[PDB]
Amino acid sequence: VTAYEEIVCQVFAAVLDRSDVTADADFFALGGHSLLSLRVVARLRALLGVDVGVRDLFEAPTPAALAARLRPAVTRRGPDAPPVLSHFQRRLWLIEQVYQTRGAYNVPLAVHVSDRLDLDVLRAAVRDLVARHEVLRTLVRSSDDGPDPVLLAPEDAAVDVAEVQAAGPVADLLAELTAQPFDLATQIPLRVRMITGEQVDGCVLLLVCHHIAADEWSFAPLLRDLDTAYRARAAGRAPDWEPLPAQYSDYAATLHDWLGEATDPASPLRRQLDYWQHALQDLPDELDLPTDRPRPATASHRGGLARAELPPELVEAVRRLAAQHGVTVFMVVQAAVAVLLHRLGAGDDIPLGSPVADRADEAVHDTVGFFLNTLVLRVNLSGNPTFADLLDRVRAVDLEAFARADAPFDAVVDTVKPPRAVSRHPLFQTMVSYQRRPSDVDRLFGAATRLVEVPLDTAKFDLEFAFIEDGHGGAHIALNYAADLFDHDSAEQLVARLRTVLEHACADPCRPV
Ligand SMILES: *P(=O)(O)OCC(C)(C)[C@@H](O)C(=O)NCCC(=O)NCCS
Repeated sequence: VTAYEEIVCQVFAAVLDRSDVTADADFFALGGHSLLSLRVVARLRALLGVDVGVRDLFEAPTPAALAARLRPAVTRRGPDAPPVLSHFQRRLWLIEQVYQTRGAYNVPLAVHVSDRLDLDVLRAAVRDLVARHEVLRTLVRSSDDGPDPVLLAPEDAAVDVAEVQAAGPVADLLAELTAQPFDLATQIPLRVRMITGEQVDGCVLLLVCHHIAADEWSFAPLLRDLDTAYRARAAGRAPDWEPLPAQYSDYAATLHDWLGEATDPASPLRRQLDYWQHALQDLPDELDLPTDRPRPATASHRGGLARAELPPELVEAVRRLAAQHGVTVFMVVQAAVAVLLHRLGAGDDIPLGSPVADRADEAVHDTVGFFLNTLVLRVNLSGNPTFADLLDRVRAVDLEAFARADAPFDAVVDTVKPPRAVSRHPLFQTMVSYQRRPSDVDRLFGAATRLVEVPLDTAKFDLEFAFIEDGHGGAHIALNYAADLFDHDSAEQLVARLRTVLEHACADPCRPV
């Protein structure tokens, strides 16, 4: 859960009165001492629901370490260790068997490069990347028991690297290349394309992963390692690499041993599932949302992307509102989405799905893989509260949920047993997420680089609101909507209405919702 990490940073900043806190910034090296250390733990006791003392601060002086401190550590298995599929990977494989996703679970990463890269050096660098990260060369094959992992040896992993020439606009070409399907039984879950043409200055480098091998937090290590391997291979050498503290299979094995069996009443899995069964009792099948078309018989996973720019002064005001009320920026956005759906007539019981990263362990905090569980965050709006009251409700709901974040979403579904439809995501149909793009990726491959956004043609749910921060200060709200249900202009209006809710909440949070 990254939310613990963000509030620790928030408290460090308020007590040291700085603007310098990263996840690895040492509290004592930052000018903190024991007198202020008690102010930090006193504030953390009030925000988080947990006992914290100077003891914890001493042994875990950074936000990332303190967050993880508040289950065994990942251990490296032997060189002959077989691959292990996490429950995350099994669920994603299962989705691709039930549905025709049309690439909805591919994730793009596109980088504008001022110089055209060398294709032979790039292909060699991708081989180094795939050799380093076993998850990038692990196939999934169907057997009578179910899906089984197949780890390709580095010499046997055929990388897919090619140059493509843009005829029309590159933006639509990026989305087209991104949506191409992976055969997970025969192709490694990574595709690399270098887009060139006379309308593009330099090239656009597009990495496409299937989510089975990468979440959005993998962007930074993917770019960092690809950059290291490219510059090394351009000088004619293999990269000088400190080996990985853990492979994805190590994390999956450690996690599954700890989780246990759902039939074991003492297992963490059963105990967390029992929390969710009670927390999701009498859950609505779906929310009454204003759509343009009824739910079709079959889900097409077609979608679009409506964007709402946020002025830097509004981004700052949302940050200050969160700090003043002791919540994260995500919690403010989550409350705003709940207000929005409430005002649209969805009722007082608003369940919103949200991805939570299981990256607290040092050995996986900055590695490549899929670590996102989906939690159902159930917001109650009865008794017409103020926005400040709602922020208190949302913090309570989120913190109780984050303490049971390891229950796999598919097990929670099978525990809650909701009425199921192939055209409707179970338990929730609106997702809210907070994302931060990599920083310091502006000078990769010895050139000038900048991330470029890919316009999705797909959607996973009815609605996904994302507060997305770029690596350099700015922020915007992206609404990924199901085209089956919503026209583009209705989505543009929805995301504009969310911005208006945020503006009103910052201006005066003491007004009822
Ligand atoms: P804080 O760490 O800034 O300041 C406390 C102190 C360094 C001034 C010091 O006087 C102190 O903590 N002494 C207590 C340490 C101690 O005796 N440990 C208990 C285990 S025997």
